[PDB]
Amino acid sequence: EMSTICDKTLNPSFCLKFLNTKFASANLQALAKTTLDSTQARATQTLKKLQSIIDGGVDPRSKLAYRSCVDEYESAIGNLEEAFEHLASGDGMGMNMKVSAALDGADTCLDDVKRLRSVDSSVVNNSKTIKNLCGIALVISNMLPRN
Repeated sequence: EMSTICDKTLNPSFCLKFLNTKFASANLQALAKTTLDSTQARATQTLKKLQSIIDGGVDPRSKLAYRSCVDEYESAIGNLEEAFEHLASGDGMGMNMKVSAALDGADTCLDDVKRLRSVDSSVVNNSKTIKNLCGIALVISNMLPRN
């Protein structure tokens, strides 16, 4: 669907590299966007939900862990958005850094809470789902051009 074009140029070799580069980049640019969004959405849901759980009241033990998770997710949501800005400036690296940070928040929450008696399913799943999502975004951020 691109060779059709390139073969008509006085320099197809150039064309292909360009059309394939810009196409790849555009593609990565889109997968990051969707991965980050899915991630941001789930982090936002888990964040409200934690804030709510804390509101509804829980034992001192669970309160503490759910409070640590809240701080991890507020910190993660900021980092995911920042990472989006780096994806935008084409700064895979800062993006990676930001995605890592976010991932660490999810992992730390996961750990602050996997030990609780009857943890909130939701918090747990979103936390693992988000670790997976950050995983993807981390990879994609590494494919971005650098000098």
